[PDB]
Amino acid sequence: MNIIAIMGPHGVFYKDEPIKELESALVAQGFQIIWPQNSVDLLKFIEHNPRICGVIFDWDEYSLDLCSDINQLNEYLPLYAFINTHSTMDVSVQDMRMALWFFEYALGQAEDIAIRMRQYTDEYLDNITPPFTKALFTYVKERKYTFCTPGHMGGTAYQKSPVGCLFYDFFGGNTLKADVSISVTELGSLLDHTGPHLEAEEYIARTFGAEQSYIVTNGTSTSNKIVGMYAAPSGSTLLIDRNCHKSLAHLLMMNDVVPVWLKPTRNALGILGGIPRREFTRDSIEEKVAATTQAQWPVHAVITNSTYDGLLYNTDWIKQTLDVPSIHFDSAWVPYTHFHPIYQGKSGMSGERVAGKVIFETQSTHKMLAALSQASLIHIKGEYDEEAFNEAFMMHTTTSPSYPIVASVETAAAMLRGNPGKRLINRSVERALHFRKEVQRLREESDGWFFDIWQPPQVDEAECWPVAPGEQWHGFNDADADHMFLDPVKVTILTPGMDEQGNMSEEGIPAALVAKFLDERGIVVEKTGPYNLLFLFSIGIDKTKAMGLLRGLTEFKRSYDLNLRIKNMLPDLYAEDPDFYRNMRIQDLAQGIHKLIRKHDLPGLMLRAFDTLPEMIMTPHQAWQRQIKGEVETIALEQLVGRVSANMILPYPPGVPLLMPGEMLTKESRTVLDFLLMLCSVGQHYPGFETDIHGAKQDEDGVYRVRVLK
Amino acid sequence: MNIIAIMGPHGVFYKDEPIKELESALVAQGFQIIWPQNSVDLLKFIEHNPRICGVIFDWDEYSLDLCSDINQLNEYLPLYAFINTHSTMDVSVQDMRMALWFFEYALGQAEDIAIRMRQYTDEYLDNITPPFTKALFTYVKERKYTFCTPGHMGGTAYQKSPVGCLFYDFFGGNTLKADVSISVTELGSLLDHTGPHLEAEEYIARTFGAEQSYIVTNGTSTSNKIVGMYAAPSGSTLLIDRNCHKSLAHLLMMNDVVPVWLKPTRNALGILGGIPRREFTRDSIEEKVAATTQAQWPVHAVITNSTYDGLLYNTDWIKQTLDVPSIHFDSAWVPYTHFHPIYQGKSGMSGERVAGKVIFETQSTHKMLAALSQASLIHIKGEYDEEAFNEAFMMHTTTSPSYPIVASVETAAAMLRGNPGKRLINRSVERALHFRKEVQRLREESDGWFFDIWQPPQVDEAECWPVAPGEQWHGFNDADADHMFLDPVKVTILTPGMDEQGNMSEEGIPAALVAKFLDERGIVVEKTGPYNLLFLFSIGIDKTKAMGLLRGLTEFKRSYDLNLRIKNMLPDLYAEDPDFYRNMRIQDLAQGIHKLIRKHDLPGLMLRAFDTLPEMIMTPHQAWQRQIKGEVETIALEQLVGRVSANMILPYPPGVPLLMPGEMLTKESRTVLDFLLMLCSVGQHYPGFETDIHGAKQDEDGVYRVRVLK
Amino acid sequence: MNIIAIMGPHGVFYKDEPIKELESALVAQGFQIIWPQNSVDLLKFIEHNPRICGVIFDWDEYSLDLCSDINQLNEYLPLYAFINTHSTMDVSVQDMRMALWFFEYALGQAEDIAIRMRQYTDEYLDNITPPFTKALFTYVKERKYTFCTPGHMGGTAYQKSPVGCLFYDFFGGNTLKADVSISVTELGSLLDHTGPHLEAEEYIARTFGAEQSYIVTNGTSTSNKIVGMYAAPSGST
Repeated sequence: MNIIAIMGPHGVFYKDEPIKELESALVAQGFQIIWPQNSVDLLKFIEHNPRICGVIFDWDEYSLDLCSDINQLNEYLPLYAFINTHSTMDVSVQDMRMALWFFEYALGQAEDIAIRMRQYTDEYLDNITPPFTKALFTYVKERKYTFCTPGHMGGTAYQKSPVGCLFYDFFGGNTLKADVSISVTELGSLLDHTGPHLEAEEYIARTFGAEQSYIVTNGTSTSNKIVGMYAAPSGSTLLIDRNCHKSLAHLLMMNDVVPVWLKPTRNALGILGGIPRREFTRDSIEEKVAATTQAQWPVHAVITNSTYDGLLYNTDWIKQTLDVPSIHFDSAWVPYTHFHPIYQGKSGMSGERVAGKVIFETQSTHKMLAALSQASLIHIKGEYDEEAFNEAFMMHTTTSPSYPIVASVETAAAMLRGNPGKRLINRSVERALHFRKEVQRLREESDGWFFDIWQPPQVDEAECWPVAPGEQWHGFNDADADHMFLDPVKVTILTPGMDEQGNMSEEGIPAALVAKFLDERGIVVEKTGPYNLLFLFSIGIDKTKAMGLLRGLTEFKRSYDLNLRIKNMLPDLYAEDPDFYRNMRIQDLAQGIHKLIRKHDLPGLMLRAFDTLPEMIMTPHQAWQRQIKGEVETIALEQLVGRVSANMILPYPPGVPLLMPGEMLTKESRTVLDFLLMLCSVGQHYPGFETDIHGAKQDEDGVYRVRVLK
Repeated sequence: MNIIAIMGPHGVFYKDEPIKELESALVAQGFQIIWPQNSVDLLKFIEHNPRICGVIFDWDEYSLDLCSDINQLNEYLPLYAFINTHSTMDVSVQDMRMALWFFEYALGQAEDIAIRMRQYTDEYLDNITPPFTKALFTYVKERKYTFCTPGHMGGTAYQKSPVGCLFYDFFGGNTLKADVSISVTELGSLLDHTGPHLEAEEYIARTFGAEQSYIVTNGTSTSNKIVGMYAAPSGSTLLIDRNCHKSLAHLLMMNDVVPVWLKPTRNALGILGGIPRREFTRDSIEEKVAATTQAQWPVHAVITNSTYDGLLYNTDWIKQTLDVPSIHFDSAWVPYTHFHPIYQGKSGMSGERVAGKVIFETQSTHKMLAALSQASLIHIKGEYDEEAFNEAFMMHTTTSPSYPIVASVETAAAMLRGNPGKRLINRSVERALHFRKEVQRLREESDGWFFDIWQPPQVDEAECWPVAPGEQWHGFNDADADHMFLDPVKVTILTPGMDEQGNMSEEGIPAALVAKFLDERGIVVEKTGPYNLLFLFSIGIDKTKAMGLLRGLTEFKRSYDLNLRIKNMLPDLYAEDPDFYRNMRIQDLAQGIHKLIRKHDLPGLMLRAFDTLPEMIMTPHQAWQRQIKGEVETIALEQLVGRVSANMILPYPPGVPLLMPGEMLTKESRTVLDFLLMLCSVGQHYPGFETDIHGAKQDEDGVYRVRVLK
Repeated sequence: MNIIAIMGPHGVFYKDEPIKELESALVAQGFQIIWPQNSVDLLKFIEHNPRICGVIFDWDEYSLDLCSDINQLNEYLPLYAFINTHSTMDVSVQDMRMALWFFEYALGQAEDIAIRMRQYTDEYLDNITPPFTKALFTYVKERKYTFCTPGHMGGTAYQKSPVGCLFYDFFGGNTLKADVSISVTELGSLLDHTGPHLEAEEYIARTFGAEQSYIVTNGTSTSNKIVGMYAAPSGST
């Protein structure tokens, strides 16, 4: 933050000489001086360069032309207005939010003006910077306690080592110095939620419209367990989305609770649909209580809002309808809902309290917004026993917290604050839609096959496009209306291979092939299925990355139609097994893999595998008690029927739990095993296209084993 | 790493010109050239500057004088030897470990020599750098995957914000870029312990003499819970040191186990002594089993080795004697025992396996060595069910691990490796002893009162000085010999106030006064009691810091004897309450606080408070079940007798648990309450000298409340 | 291959300053910067100078006027397009064979952009350079086997002689270093037609529409005799 813009040659020494003296006084204070051509050039310079921290201009020449325009971009931006004798104040000044200092063109005034600019820059920074970070930065820069640990003291210990010196130089001083302890008493304590730490938590809770917010330094994986353990006593019944993150599976292994699963829907693609409205009604739950051994009325419920694929719930409907005292929205996917009105009545925090209920959102701040890994928030809307909740929090938090992680969580909030924050999301929304329109346009214009997007036939509107029963694009049968909506930011592309029905085509290009092509160009794919790929249009995503991906996709088709040798098109793939890939051409590779899917009837097997549930012999907790005594053994996957599984089995595809600890596959549910076996069989043919099943142990000879109770 | 040392003017153009050409070729590659005066100056330059990465010298002039001396400091240091026509190879070369390249003095050879120096520097770096860090650094520097998250991508998202740009600039690029995900597939996975991660874990386990090592990214606070939960099934009995860290108290709240406490000793000062030998004998344990409701034979035992005050156990004695299948040494204080032979048979990992037992050390790598906060190790010696142990590990680890924390844990090992690692600890030991001798010397030489160190009357030896029954310095009665030893690095200083017996003097200077004086000079105190202060002589501690503390101590006495106004000597204290401290002088402050201790008979009350245990009505787990249903209320501290406490109460002093969750103070154990009340009473008089009781809630009016069962 | 052409003064600091910072970052990497007058001057500069390995230009100002014209001369030529906020992608991009990187005008982006230009220049070179020559050049530049012959090793033996030093200097290092043996095992063998040598022969045979091609190192004078002797038994007509 050291670029000052001056706007203009005037052609008079009485004005120019004082500016020359000011240039010299500013260089003495180590400012860089920049000269925008005109008003437009300045506005773009401000818009693109946050380091622009001051503007000098003749008052009469620019004030009536600049003040409103600059206010719109940066309310706080230093203006240094030089007045004429006859300058006056128009009524336009009275109600505008401007930050103006008035200066005269005079020799020997530069020393005082330069000090005022420095002092005013600090006042601007002090206003916009958050309180804890401002204190932290001041300590790191200024402070010198001695007779103190840490013993390394700003990473001093690292510099005494040959490799240590390389390590120190790589990470830098700030990273080393930021590693502090509670010996810095003026910053208070995280664990106590005292001093500046309390100020930080209130800052966060205000920005996100929460009653109270906790900063977690071990990710939402831990945030879920803090909420979960405080909320679910042993021997209680919980309602849990079968579509749950692994951390909730681990929660079950750690807590003595009885799960009753909310049951999602699914289509032919193998994409998960929302928990239908009937799942929340008293009639459905009352019967589930009767059907669960020892079950009582649920004390706590966990709902994933939105779904991974961007299906949002009417949260007003759930809060009003669901007859459970404790409702937890795992909102790790939707931390940005408070920033666009399109999400009204579609987020956990939206609206007011629910009398006699406590409502939670847990959010993974990292890679959902911008924050360091392990940074997570718990947002509470309702009442908790403060002392008891803090005991639960301290039970899972170390006594040696990382102060940078804490600061990064607070600074993540600083990013989303103010008008620049709102203007960021408005920009990302417009770019997300723009890209969707370009895909649909290129699909219409191109000759023969092209990529398509899984969405309404027309998205000429800016909204979370509702799933309508009168539309076939989504491929769900008799969808509930006014229920599930498509988040614009969660973009799913589809590759040729399956019909509109969910029927199989003769010609197909498995998405796995495109994924390998994309890696040659250093493009990450978040999630892939048989014929789909997921991309996340974050705030970091600019027009360059969108065009790079868009052009990269047209280049894939270009090279594909050439029918290049895999050796030439995918050299990194070829290198994996030169003999296997010696004479294979790109079109044969696509046809060969599609043929395996066709022969194995993968889509049909995947549908039938998830249609009937494994039987819950005992709870995951009860089964883990046997495992604690080391009463497990490994069996081949083929010999798992009639055995009690000890681990969760999580196959990719379709990346959702298939078997839980305590469940047993029987003759009734043999299709489950047939799907898993098919994944291991199909996956053995092509180097680089290996099976991927979390919970199964692949042996050197390519046989799989699972753990079961003796 | 860019400083090259050249050693010499020769007075011949045939040698000098080629060196001039080499200087120019090296500057072109951005090396800095340094010229040590002679052999001694070079050795000091190497010793003090790890960035010295090459030495040029005439072979005949120096080889017989340098080779052994340099080998001793740096086995790997580049030598660029310039040969004469008649140079020969003495037998001294044959068995020495040297890294030599031979060059001729010739024009137009510099391009190839310079490339060889670059290539050889990389080969030197490649040899000494650990495998994962070398790959990580190469990725961070070189790599460019696109169509990837994280969305911020090297902190790009931060730069779009005004405050975000300040935040980015403060932390720097490397800190931002190092925030990665598993999308970087070539680095494998932490959670899977695969690829370079397995290589890193084997590197660590080898350096620390463990069977297997796990890297934990939530500190030893979490490492204790991973080991604890895998090790102690519900309804089992554990032996636990009453002198346990808070994380073990939290473990009890989280695990349904029945504690039987090992019972430490204590002296008049209130310093904890070791668990006597009788505590480990079958006779003592057999009776404890009979005395504990529902207890069976202990399945797992936890011992704190060493004690905080540096008492080490004969671990060979414990491993051989203790009839428990699972023994866990919380060795958070002694991670360095593998590096000095003085610790033989005094560490958990020392020696071999114990048939039919599993032995663990958990170590807080940070501030016990040098590593980032939250970095912790679990070391295992024996057999675990690998798949089951990893489930327990994954249950408490996030799905979004911090890659820098992981790298810092590995790099912490890199610091301790090789000959420089051994030469570091040898240096810290010699400095620790040197300081102890200077304190004892100044005590002998000075007129009247001076500081003393709590240790043997003579430490003219380098050893963990054994506590002998024929010595009175330690103030423990009938100490077991060949049992407890004083770690040289753990230095406790004492201030005047109490006799050798543990009797009270008329004159005294409470240590709290000295602690405030030390803060005026930016010296941290790790731990303080009524008349003691603890300092940790880490590897970061140099001779400058030792002298600063030593001089700071003599300055305190100098100013103290002047009897300066507190307003002048302790201006920051005076500012806290100008009216209270207006006319008070330093000697009156010391006398006034000592008088409160004398009147309140603090030492006597503190001894009696810990003599009789609160009664365990129910386990901390059973009591927490009632708290989960919100069946707690707050009572004044004064009204706690006959109530079931809900929280642990941890008073400072003496910083050890006084009451546990589930325990009840009765008329039998009223002294416990009297001590706590005395702490609140004595603590109310002096601003800056407030009561400090974790577990008690101080109200605005200075009344305290605790939580109890209804 | 080190001449970069930049096309234009814009009259705005927000665009010009970032280009100044880029000029400095590029000079640090030892690039020469050249400034063609206009589109025609650029096209002639490209046409006449194969060492032109990159072009910087404002996207909106030139893309619709340049992309087809440049594609016609050099499919592979680096373009460094600087975008405006409102820049869009016309259908003309979809089927054209372009090699585009999109950059923003921003301070402190030059280090990464300059590295991308270096990395992209290598990717361009790697695409157009033949496989064996690319490996050979990399060996000659990078490699250092010891306990090896030839004994002269990069013509070292020549430099020990008065006339030898004149001979070495006349022919140069590359000519001397290129004199290798089969000790460089990663290049395979000519006689065996193995490894990169087989790759080279297939490259040739493809370009000349042959079933199989052999590389002869004693001219067609010998090529005629190889074919002739294999083809004509004694006592035949």
